[PDB]
Amino acid sequence: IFAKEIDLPRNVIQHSGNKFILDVVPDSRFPTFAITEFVQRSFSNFTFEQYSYVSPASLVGYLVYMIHAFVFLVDAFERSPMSAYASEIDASHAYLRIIDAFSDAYIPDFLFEILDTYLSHRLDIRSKLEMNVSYGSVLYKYDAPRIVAPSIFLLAHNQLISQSRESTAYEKWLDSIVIHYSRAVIRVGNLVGGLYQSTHFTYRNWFARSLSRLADSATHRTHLRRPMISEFDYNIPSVNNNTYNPYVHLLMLEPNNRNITLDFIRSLSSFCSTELKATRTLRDHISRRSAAISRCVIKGPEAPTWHSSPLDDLKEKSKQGNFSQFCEVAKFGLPRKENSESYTFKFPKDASTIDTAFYLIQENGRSSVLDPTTADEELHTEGMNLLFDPYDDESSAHYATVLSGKLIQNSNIDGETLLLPDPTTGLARTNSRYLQGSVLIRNVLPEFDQHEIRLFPRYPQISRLSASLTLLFNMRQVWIPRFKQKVDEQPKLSNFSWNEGCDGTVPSLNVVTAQQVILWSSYRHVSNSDRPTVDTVYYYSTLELLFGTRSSMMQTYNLHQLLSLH
Amino acid sequence: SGIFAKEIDLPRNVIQHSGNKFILDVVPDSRFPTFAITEFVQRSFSNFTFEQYSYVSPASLVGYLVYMIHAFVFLVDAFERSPMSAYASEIDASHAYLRIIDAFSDAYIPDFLFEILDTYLSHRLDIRSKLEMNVSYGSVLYKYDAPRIVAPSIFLLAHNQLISQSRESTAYEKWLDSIVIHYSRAVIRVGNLVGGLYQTTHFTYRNWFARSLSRLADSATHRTHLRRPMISEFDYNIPSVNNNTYNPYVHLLMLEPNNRNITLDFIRSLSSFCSTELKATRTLRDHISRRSAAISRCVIKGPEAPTWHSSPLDDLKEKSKQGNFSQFCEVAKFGLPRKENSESYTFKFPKDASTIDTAFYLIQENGRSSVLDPTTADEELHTEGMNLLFDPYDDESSAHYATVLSGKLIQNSNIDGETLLLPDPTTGLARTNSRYLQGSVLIRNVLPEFDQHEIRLFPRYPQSASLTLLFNMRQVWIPRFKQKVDEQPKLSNFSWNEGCDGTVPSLNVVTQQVILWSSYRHVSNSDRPTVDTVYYYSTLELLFGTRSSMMQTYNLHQLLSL
Amino acid sequence: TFAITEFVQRSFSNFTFEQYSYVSPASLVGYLVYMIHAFVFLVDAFERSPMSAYASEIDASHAYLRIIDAFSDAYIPDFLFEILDTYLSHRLDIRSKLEMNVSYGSVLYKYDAPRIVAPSIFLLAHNQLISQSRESTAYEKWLDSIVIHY
Amino acid sequence: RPMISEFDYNIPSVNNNTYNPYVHLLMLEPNNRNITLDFIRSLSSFCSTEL
Amino acid sequence: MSAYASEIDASHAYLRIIDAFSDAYIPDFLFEILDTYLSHRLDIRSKLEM
Amino acid sequence: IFAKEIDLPRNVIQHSGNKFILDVVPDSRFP
Repeated sequence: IFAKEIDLPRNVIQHSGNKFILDVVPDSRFPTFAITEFVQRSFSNFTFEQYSYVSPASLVGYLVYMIHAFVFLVDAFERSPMSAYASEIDASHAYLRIIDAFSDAYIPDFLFEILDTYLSHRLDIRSKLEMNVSYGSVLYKYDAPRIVAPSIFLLAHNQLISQSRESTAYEKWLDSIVIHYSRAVIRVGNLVGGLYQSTHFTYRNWFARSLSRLADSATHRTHLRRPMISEFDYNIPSVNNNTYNPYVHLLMLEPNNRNITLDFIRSLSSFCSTELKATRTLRDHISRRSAAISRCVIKGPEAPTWHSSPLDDLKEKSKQGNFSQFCEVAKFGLPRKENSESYTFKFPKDASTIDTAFYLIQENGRSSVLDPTTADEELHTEGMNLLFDPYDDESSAHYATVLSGKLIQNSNIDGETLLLPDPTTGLARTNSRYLQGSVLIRNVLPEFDQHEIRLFPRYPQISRLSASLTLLFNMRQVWIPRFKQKVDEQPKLSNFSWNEGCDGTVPSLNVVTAQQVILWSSYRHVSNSDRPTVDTVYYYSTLELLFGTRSSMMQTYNLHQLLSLH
Repeated sequence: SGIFAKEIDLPRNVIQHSGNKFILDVVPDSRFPTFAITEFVQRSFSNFTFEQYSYVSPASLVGYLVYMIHAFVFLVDAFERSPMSAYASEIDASHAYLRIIDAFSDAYIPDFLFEILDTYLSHRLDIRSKLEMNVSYGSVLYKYDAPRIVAPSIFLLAHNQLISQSRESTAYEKWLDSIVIHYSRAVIRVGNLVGGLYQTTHFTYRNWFARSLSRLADSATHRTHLRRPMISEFDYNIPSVNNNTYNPYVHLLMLEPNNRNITLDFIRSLSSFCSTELKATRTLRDHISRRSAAISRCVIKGPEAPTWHSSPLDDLKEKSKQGNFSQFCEVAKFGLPRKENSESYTFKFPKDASTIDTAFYLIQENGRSSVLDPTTADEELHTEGMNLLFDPYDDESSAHYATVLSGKLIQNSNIDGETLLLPDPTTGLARTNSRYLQGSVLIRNVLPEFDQHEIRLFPRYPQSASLTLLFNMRQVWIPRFKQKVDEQPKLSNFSWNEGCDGTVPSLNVVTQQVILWSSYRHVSNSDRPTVDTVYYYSTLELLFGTRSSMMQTYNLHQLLSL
Repeated sequence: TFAITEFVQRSFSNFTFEQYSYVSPASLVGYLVYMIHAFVFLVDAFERSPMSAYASEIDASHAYLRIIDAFSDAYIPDFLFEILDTYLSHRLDIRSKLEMNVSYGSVLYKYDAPRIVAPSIFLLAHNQLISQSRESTAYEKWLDSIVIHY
Repeated sequence: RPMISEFDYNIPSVNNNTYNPYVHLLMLEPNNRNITLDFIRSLSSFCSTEL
Repeated sequence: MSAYASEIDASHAYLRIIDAFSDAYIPDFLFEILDTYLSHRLDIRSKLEM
Repeated sequence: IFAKEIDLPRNVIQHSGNKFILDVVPDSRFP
């Protein structure tokens, strides 16, 4: 009736938002686990006599290699613009020969079940928000054990051949140096979490129990039943913060490794083609597009499968260790430290000269009840996962989600605040609210540095009603009022939530504005096109500020409780 | 379908729970449908026609069409909401008022009003398969919602004023004098609810709602019916309620025990007019069970000036004078400046300042003052503001034609942030999937609009922005330290609100400071609405997401302009 | 209630039924106790001639029609009809105007309160099975739970 | 293994003039109307699916 | 409507004359003139009316 | 080529003008 009079399609302001690239970095421990179990159940059907490099370790390293190769091809040929890590790889003829080698290398149909979840995606209404997979946000002390280096499996190939009749033959593999990171010898036992010291000890977690089968030389007579055999002469690179490129390290593109890398790629591509009946490549697959990248696994506090402690060379035979002595070395779930009492606050001698409710220094009254969660095996190895899906509530589509490695691992964040729309501002700024559920990683504790992890618990959700928190006039900071001497009325101290008894050993505040936050996320954002720094990378603690609470949430087990080792 | 699909077998190793049952109420601001209906009547009703009907006026026809919206809300509440609200339980629908309820269930309505009613249809979310949005007035408190739910009896009073000529006052001014209800000991009038008559002299200011409603009692229409008498007087009786006896379905649908003849005759007499002269063929009965996702579309707006005030009015004996916007906003208590410090309380402070650590003491040396200033009443800023258009499913501006007319709105004046509870994988999936009250404010903290409170508009921050809460989102910790601590704590991580004297907000965290009205609500129990059981949704983006479509448009009085 | 608890303790393992947010042994016992009292209300309000004063006080036509229709169409296991078949109305043969039927329209609280097991007790047990208290068990905090202020 | 949610049940307060067993046993207080309907539907679905 | 047309009352005498010249018969010649006085709204300037 | 990248139907401001009534008063000497 009033359609032509109001004429609202000709009387609106529309803006679809600014351009925003959302980076996805998969935790490669989970596809490595699936690939190792794939090779376990299929390798005896293969003929490897015409190959001097093919072993189970080499085949697992090839498939993990082709995952990282897919990531480089998406970041270099599909992301606009390409990341600063991929721009450092020169387009010279040697690099182009290796890129053409893994662009036409044959991949089995199993690995595309994982790789179809890494396809790019652009939202419908947010038509300038893009999700794509790239390692352009990767720092080594933040992401090193969650990104499985394929050079570990060449060393496992070297140990799988050796004619030794020792009991646990995978322990020389755990000694093998992978990289030098500026002053630091990082071994396989640092990245897989199977060898520590306090005398060397072996801890067999779910990742090392799976990978130890590839480097155990008790079955070396099966792998030596061939005319000609060779070993990988892998050269250990020395990098620092200024020269670390994850694509050069993961794709083995150092100048003293490019011939071995090329022979590795072509030998195992021919092996997959002739024996695994692999017919497909990555070249016709990096331009595909699907909404499966927005599915992720939400985890709580889990124990590491790594530690950053420096290991010496294994001279003797290693003993068997346990969970608690590993978590003391890995610095996970430590108790609350003791008050050293090095600083002293200035409390007045007369107590009637101040209003003591307005003075933040006690008379040594109440102590804190904040205690960290000590490392327990049932809590931190058997915790349940959540399956996130923004578009459909089907559990058959999370088969590839539990294998892929897209995850948000949240330990202590309980709330994220959304900026409410202002109808008086410009609509570009209103429709460009993209960094809402994100934390800048200046505040995020690194996992592969020598830091301590104390798990102060999230509040129990066993209340009777739902809770929320609303911020007035400014959400960017929480006000603490400072009063003048003569005020209008009595200030009521009922809205002040006190954190009684702080002594440097408990959290004093619970607000991170724009060391303290324990978070890893697959979903990231870099604020520029330069080298990723700690001031430019954001970890997304959730995607529900973007996709809503109307999205599907399903609860499941861990992958090692779902995929058995046989 | 996967090498490991049979081994892992996710359909037997996942837990699935859609969440618990949760009903989200929708209370439409019926000023905007009234603004549409008045414009429909002023183009369909000439003063040179329709002279043979005794109860049909522009005023009575607008009142009928406003009545049928509230009738639709009652029918959806009483017959489709599971269970009905306490306000609909108090109606004797089975015996005493069955004739009236059947009268407006079979009353004929023009096809214009179903453009508004198609937006009020019930809706259940897809993945949230136990979250039901439906329209209901079972959350309505009078001092929160009275001027925003336009009472149909106002237009019955306008019809009654169009009959005779008073001493020295116009039909519009005598219509603004007309008492609507006696709420407690107060006398609520049309000039309170429409906002066209304030104060020992009386003044008149036609704001955008009163300027449209003025056409139902203007001088030409009043001169038509004095010089051509046909129209009869409704014998309507004025209700007298309080907090324990108020019911919006009694007041809006005229269901008092002494108004039962009047209401039935009104419904039947204007149903006959709409079926004869307005080609109406459709009723409400087949329409209350229909479902659509149109109820989730809304209009977000910032601080706007009220088209009401709650000051007591005396009887207008003289002729009123001309008023303006600033003098009306002083009476409506909108956009008041910063209050003066009365200095009625004095804190302690040491004569020797080097006995305490001043940076950890919340009382100054009378130093830096607060730079928080309220935004005062500006006509261009508070009447001509821009609106947003929320739609969580589509991206079409043609679909928002009906949501500007519907009145489904969120009017946020000072809230800048809402915190989402993140999912805990170690709790129950029912509790994780039942995060429904995120983005709600309990109305114990919300400033009432039709009580006689004062609205000072401290501004939101000018527009990334992010805030992360650790270990507990329910409260923001303020640390109180031991004397001997491990290391010196960092003072630079504190945000100080300096110079708080009781005239500026001391805190920004709400665990009445909140200035909010929302159409989207939730009631905790099946009882009468209290201030401790009603929530106002300041947003819907915790539920639907920032991937929802947001457009930007003008006010309805700038689209349907005069 | 003693029969229903034994039916639930054999039909509900702690190793199963982990995807439901409101289902417990406690809540299931409370549901099955609720449906007995629901049957008594329906017989009183729709079959006793006339209904009792307690059933006259329920706004069955408008306000509580959704709830009454919810438990009239609620699904009940076949175990509970073994008890409900004994509660059916009966008129004597030669005493053709003496009607026996089930009704709570004679219930005084100080006479009949512990013998009519309130379903909200089991709702309180469900609520106590969620969190851990200071120094008391879930059973003892369930015994502390207030049912009503009479 | 947290999945179970909390019923937000409100405790009734009656006397001799206001006691009704069909209100107390069937949870028909004005503030318990959401809780009762969700309880009945949520356990009817469980009995129809798993029992 | 303009302020000049709003001053004409909708009483029965005025409505009788308005109904008289609303149903008065007009020859086909005068519609050749009156067809040029029809209203018009521009296409792109969709809120300019003549 | 750059149609989906620029996406100019989703990156413009459009306004068709305000309401304006243009009155025509014929010189009746000619009819």
